Amino acid sequence: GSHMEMAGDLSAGFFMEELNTYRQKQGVVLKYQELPNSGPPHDRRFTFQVIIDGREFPEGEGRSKKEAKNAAAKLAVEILNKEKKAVSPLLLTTTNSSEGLSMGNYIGLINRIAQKKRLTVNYEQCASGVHGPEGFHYKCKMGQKEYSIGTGSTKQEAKQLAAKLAYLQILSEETGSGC
Repeated sequence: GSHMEMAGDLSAGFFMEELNTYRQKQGVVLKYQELPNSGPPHDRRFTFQVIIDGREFPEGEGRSKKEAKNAAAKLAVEILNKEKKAVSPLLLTTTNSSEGLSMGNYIGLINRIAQKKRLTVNYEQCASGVHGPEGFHYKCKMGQKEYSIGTGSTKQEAKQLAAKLAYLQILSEETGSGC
């Protein structure tokens, strides 16, 4: 950790004025402590201590000189430097995140279960516009042996229900083991 041999401030700071910089970007607080000469092995080195916010307890040594204040302030920067590694699992467990609502389409997922459990997926339709107030009759087949024929009030109400009819049918289709 030794390096500078010309540091030692006497007006303002130095690596501290730098440390004091990012600490303001995180909204933390610089709290310096001091426990000089404590090494039992007659090693009267300088063991300083310094926190960043109010929950950590980092520290370092540099002997009796700037190396102490610099080591304490220097190693503090090495803190944010690190912590950049991921430590949480994969996805989070929040009950919100993006909007759920699952898929909103339907004619699309029907073609999905088709190639999934290999089946047929097509849609035909015969609008019943005889007098007018009559309605719209649609016809569609899905599965491998079922004709999802469906009728709707509007050409659009039909299509969506067209899938729903067969789609909700594959769910009810308990046949698919080999008979």
